[PDB]
Amino acid sequence: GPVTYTHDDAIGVIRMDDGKVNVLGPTMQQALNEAIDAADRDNVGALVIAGNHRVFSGGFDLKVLTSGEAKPAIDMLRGGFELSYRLLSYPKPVVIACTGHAIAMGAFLLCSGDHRVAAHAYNIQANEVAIGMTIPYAAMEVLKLRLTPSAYQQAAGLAKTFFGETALAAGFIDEISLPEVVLSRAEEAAREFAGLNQQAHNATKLRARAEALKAIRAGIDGIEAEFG
Amino acid sequence: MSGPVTYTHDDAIGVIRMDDGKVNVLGPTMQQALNEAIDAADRDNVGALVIAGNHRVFSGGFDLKVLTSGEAKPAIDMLRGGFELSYRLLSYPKPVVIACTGHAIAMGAFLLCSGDHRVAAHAYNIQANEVAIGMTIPYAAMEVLKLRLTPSAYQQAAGLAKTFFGETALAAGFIDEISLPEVVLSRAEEAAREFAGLNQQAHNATKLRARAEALKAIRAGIDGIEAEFGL
Amino acid sequence: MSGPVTYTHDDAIGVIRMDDGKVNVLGPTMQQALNEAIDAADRDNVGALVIAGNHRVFSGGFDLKVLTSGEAKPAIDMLRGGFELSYRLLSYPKPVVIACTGHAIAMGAFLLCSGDHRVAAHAYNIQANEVAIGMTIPYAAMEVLKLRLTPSAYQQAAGLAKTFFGETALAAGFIDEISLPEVVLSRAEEAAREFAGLNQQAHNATKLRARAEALKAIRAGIDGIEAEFG
Repeated sequence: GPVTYTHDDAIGVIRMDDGKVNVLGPTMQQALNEAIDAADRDNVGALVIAGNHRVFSGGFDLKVLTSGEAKPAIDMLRGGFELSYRLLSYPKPVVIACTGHAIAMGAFLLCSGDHRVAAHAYNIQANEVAIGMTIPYAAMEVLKLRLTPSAYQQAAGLAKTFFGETALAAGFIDEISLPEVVLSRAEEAAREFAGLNQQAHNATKLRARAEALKAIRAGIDGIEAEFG
Repeated sequence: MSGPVTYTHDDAIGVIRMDDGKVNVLGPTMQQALNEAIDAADRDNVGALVIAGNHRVFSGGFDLKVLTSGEAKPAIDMLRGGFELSYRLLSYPKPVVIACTGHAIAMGAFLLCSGDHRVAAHAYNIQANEVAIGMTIPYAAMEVLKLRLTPSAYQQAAGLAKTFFGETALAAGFIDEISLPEVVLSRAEEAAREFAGLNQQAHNATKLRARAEALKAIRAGIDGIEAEFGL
Repeated sequence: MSGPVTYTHDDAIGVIRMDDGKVNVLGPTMQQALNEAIDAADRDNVGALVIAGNHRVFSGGFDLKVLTSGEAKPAIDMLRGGFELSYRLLSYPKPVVIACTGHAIAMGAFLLCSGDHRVAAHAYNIQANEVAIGMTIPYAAMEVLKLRLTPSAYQQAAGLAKTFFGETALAAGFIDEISLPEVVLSRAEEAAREFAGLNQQAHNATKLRARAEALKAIRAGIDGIEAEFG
């Protein structure tokens, strides 16, 4: 499978590896939702999402997006932004182990966790405008939730690439570690966050995100308009 | 036994220094003394106002015993008066400088974020610790944090009870300036004397345009204090 | 003598340079010359647009003589035309690069905040000095400031007339890149050429999604300009 799920009495860990660049297509999206389903059933104290040794995620399957029937593309875009909503509204602390580059939907997923760890050399970019695509509204709201006002303008309108210290200052990540310890740090942070009071964490995080979550929902409902 | 606030002033600034001999808890006595000191600064028509803590802390926040035990009315009245003070400082017609002379925890941090310019030292921990101790951050406090913190720091400070100090507190938007611990107070007074040179009328008008929506949301949070306890 | 604005272009970018021989006040002449220069860039359909100041400033802001004395109409018309320029640049369908070639004060700073990418040098003061000289920042300008500054920088820039320079201006959101003074303009041109390589239709659509709410509020501030004078 393209997703591995492991857990203990404290945390759950969901690791993406399709042997390539972790495209968020239907297979990968289904595997992720099934993994989060398990962590829901297992009632983990916190949850880690990690990529592979090559990338965090290169984003949506560009073949689906650029050719063929609109319905597969619509469903891929919807399921991807629904995952973001699911993570941004997750009742447990969510830690992202950005184990490689995070591009476009990979970057929006990166911005869907409570704490995000990457290494200095990992490029983070919403490259839509550079490849001829308009960033969907649901994606804009996720970016607006995390980036500084000025980084938001450059990331979206200019397809700007961030890495390490500039990604940290921009609000794309929360912590920098060495590449070989990105995952262990994320697991370690997840354990710390599992020690927070779960009920107060969920109530407070939803207070910090309620308006953004509603706008993300309207963006998901309006996905068809993004195709015309 | 004497009051927990010292007020001094000259022809330019007023200085309000909290010291209850402990951690400057923001209980009924401290709130009353603070409001009385600000009343004095209003009457004296100071050009700017400094709020400072003591040797140990800026403020450790509300009295946790009142919050976790007993009748809701003492708890409700304490939270309301605390967030009312934040409203008062955030809408003060003169520039307000915070001399963060120690750690600022929970309501200590929300008060910290209620002044126009905030000076702290490298080792002073700044944290809204509510989530770590089983409390949901009130709406009035959420609005204060959102007014000043960067988007990502707001998320971590509130949802993860993250602790900030010095350069990371500066980067987060919890403070505006770092000084050595022994010059935090003199630096804050210096800034206050500079800010008193601003045009007061334009300062008040402009700061209120910069805060109108947040203040209204802070007012709504103060009115809904009962909802934070379950009515 | 000459006009206060120079417009030149090639097949990729256009460059607009402000130089009234002083501090580039955004009075009626400069504003008209600016709008005419942007009109030319529109006709030429440039891929990206550079706005630059002179060797002394980016711009010192509005004409204070117009603002502080005489009939209200010249002042109102000046304020409106200045914020209309910010609206025009913030909603420009091409990438706009600001070559901040000197200090940028008050409306100069608000204009600086109207481009997509902002290049300055370390020594250049960026400041909305309104409160220090007795003026309330108009609503339209606050919306421009709020679009770009971090929440805390916003509070200090507006309420405290805080001055920003280099790394502090960069961290605040007043600029996006720092260059040595003699390369501010050429670096801005280089960046503008890169940005012309973006997909124009996606850049315009995406930037308007990032700004729609602020632009609506800037329009309301422009409609309410008379209320700023009473």
